[PDB]
Amino acid sequence: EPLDVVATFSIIGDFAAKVGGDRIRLNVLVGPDSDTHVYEPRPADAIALAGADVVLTNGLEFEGFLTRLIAASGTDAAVATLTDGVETMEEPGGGHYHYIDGKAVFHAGAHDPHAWQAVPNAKVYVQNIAAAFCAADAEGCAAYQANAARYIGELDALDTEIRAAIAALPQDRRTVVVAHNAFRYFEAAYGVHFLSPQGVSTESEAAAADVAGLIREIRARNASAIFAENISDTRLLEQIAREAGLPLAGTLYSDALSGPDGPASNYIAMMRHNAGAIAAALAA
Ligand SMILES: [Zn+2]
Repeated sequence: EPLDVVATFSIIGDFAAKVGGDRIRLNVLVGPDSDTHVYEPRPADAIALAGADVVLTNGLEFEGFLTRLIAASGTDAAVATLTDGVETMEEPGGGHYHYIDGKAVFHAGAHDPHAWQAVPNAKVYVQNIAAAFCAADAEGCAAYQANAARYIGELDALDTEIRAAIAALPQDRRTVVVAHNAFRYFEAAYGVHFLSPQGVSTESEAAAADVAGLIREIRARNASAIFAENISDTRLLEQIAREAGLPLAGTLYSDALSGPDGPASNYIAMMRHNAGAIAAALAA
């Protein structure tokens, strides 16, 4: 019978649907245009995990509710951390932390969790999906591994596509500003710097003491355009676009897919909506 699979949010939900095919029954907890940083599960989510065979998660404390939800669900499921094997980036500030015991240990934690904004990282996510499906359903492993290997092929072409478009840009204009500091893996991969009022997580609200400072950094970096994000309320970025004298060029997709009929209804559509929107604005 089909593998009962729950993914914590929409993007890895797309990775799951792509590897699992018709062999799985997906149930995503955090939906399109929704924010996992501040998500807080409904009793249905405990029921889903208790009824699940595999739980797919991002790890690095993206899902702050995860450990409490597993406990309330009493689930027996294999929990996959799709970050395993990704070469992960430190949070900014401060920056972030070590602390020696007998020796020096990378502290708590932070690790920037947005590893998916770099397509080579998304391949590791997909690797880790199939391994988690092979583990719970030996009979389908050859199918899982063949879907993942095919999708990883399309991911590789997406990467070539993205780097090629950013390389064609004048290097003097590589700075944009978004809602929260969610695109640092995009920068490490492809070379667009990102400014934002909010930090790595959206839990803390953006204060007025950030705007004058951010406006100054936007000028010193000659940032080219301001984007809203699909998971945040756009009003503060319109204000910043005004005071900075910069166009509000559109909406980027950070931590969630769009709905269907939307422009980022799957990951590969998502990365190309962003790369093209970023590309067009910097060329202007
Ligand atoms: Zn985020």
